[PDB]
Amino acid sequence: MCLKLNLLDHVFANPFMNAAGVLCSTEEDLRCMTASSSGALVSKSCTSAPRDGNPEPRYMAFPLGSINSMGLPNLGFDFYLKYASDLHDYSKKPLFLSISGLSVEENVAMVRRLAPVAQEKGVLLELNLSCPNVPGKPQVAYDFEAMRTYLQQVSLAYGLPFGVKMPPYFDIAHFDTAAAVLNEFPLVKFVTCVNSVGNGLVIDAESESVVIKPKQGFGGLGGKYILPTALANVNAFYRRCPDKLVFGCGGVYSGEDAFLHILAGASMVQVGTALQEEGPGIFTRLEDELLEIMARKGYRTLEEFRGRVKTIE
Amino acid sequence: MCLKLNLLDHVFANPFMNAAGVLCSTEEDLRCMTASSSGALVSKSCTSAPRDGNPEPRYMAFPLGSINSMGLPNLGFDFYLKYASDLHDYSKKPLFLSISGLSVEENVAMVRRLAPVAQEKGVLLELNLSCPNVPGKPQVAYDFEAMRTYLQQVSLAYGLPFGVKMPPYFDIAHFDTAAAVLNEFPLVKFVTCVNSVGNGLVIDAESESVVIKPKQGFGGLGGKYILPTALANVNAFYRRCPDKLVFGCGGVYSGEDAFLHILAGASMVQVGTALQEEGPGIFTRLEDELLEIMARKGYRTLEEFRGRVKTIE
Ligand SMILES: Cc1cc2nc3c(=O)[nH]c(=O)nc-3n(C[C@H](O)[C@H](O)[C@H](O)COP(=O)(O)O)c2cc1C
Ligand SMILES: Cc1cc2nc3c(=O)[nH]c(=O)nc-3n(C[C@H](O)[C@H](O)[C@H](O)COP(=O)(O)O)c2cc1C
Ligand SMILES: COCOc1ccc2ccc(CCc3c(C(=O)O)[nH]c(=O)[nH]c3=O)cc2c1
Ligand SMILES: COCOc1ccc2ccc(CCc3c(C(=O)O)[nH]c(=O)[nH]c3=O)cc2c1
Repeated sequence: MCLKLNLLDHVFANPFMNAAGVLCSTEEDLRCMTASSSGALVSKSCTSAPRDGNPEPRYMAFPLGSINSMGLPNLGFDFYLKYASDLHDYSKKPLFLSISGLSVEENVAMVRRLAPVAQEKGVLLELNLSCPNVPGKPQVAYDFEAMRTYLQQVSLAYGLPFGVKMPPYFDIAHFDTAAAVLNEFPLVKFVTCVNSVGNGLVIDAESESVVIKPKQGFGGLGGKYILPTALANVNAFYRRCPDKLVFGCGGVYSGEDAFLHILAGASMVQVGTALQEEGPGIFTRLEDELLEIMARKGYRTLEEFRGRVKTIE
Repeated sequence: MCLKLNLLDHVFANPFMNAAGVLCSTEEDLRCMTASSSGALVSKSCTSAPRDGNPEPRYMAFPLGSINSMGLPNLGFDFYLKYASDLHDYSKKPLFLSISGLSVEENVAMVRRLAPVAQEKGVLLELNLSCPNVPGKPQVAYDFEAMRTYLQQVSLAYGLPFGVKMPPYFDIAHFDTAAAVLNEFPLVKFVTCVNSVGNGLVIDAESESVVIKPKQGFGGLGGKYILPTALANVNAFYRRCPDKLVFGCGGVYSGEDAFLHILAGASMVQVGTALQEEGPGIFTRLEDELLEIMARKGYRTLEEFRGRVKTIE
């Protein structure tokens, strides 16, 4: 009875990892994520130069989830690269590194220099496609030319296995169009569904005011709010992309939540809001809880039920 | 103190109404809503010809909301017109008739016939833009060129003030694009944000099965999952649409949920999932609660705080 996985030519103690941006920005966060019992970790999405991100308050959590416009605060690509190559203990867990450049050019520059470290050290690229593109156009994944463009360019630049990180979609034509694009590109070996549910609005009834400062209080949503949306996307992409791995992310608080992800077709399972709110000690609970469920049903390995969600007659 | 208002040359006792879909398909349903305390009511979206809809189960509710792929079951537009025409008691409350034909032609056919009654009776048109096409192309609203056609054509054929049911958007550029489309049309006197959050997927851990039968489990989401998304859209369209009313829909379970909708700029506030789950008694509760919040804060009229959410700094 176990949680172990082998994929992307790496061995994982379990399927649990943090979500990009959560408890991963600093050498402290990273070391801590490593000391945790997560199966893997991923580094805060990075740009070429260091960033301050947006004004505070910019994250707020609630019984039902969280809202954010961090604005991509991060220590700059050089820091995350030195971490991959010099600092991270790969004997503990695989490292993923997440890049979120503000243009296609910026993203090519980084992967060119990552590629040698990716080859030698084994760190794995999660390209963040829910990244802003020219103001007045939709974020990259909502713009299927920009996405085709970004992936040709990065593929050529990097020439190695890597995954992408997708925003949620809500039409079938959007699921159909998005997977066909990703299918064109044989080096995209995993797909992470999903990023935050874009541009929600949280209002406080007592103060009659928005709760985050940037973007008139408009921001990305996660947590309990988004689980169904996250499970739909995972299962949609798992069905449409059989030569690729889907990584599940969206409202995981419990073993059960992760079990549903895995049932939908998830291979790795990421925690954002819940992790942010509960702390790295969440990972041992999640493991135990999933394992208790597997036991109740006599499941002995993840593969016994991944993607095995049933439909109705 | 009371929550009376005047919109679109009609008086409402309060700002509450069902959402299209809920408690409004049969003549029983409509007599029921008319006998409720709702300020108004809206008919199940209809097509030219009666529809059986999708295989059951096609709707499910859980503590955090609901999922549906009804597939547009309705008695057919001839029945709803007769109800508008000979049966509804206008002394009791305003009626709204919702319309969701499969083609722009199907919609042009219904509205021409609806205009003489709208003039004669005062019934209000809510065109549903979450309708087919196709498959192979996104719903009308997620497709800004079709939306402009549909509006052109209906605007030409109806020629009276009418309103529009909008799916949720998740990106600023879409909010901008969407709004500029609806602003083209001086006849679109009101917007209803939002319709269900498209294509979520609820899975049941015990049976390891999806919960609605249509579309391999995939269907629209309502309830407590969708409130901030509904509030992002009410607010977003209130700012961009200064000559239109905004109607709020999504995640209303309480006076506080309605209050938040009004703050974002809502004039009418709609209830679907809660109404489905609690019954029309909900309107007296919701009234009391909102009225209590108002009394506590020192507000006398809806106009005092509509659209008045505070941003930070
Ligand atoms: C504070 C915060 C920062 C985030 N930063 C990133 C990021 O830098 N790159 C990225 O791809 N996703 C980022 N995300 C998205 C999360 O990784 C995840 O997709 C989303 O929050 C849903 O996860 P959850 O619902 O389990 O919280 C961030 C989310 C939060 C709340
Ligand atoms: C069972 C059901 C049927 C619905 N039918 C329609 C419909 O015919 N036309 C429409 O515009 N919206 C329809 N809706 C959408 C609702 O009117 C509303 O936009 C959505 O459910 C969010 O509101 P809620 O959170 O109060 O449930 C339906 C929703 C449900 C749950
Ligand atoms: C070019 O101007 C930069 O300003 C912004 C504004 C909003 C942003 C939202 C998300 C992000 C990037 C990555 C990210 C973030 C984040 O760092 O804000 N938050 C998320 O919930 N998901 C994410 O993928 C950058 C932004 C930059
Ligand atoms: C052309 O084939 C018709 O089959 C479908 C399939 C999915 C549909 C989804 C929504 C709807 C329409 C109206 C509607 C419905 C509904 O009747 O399913 N449910 C909602 O939550 N919101 C709605 O606006 C019709 C569908 C018809």
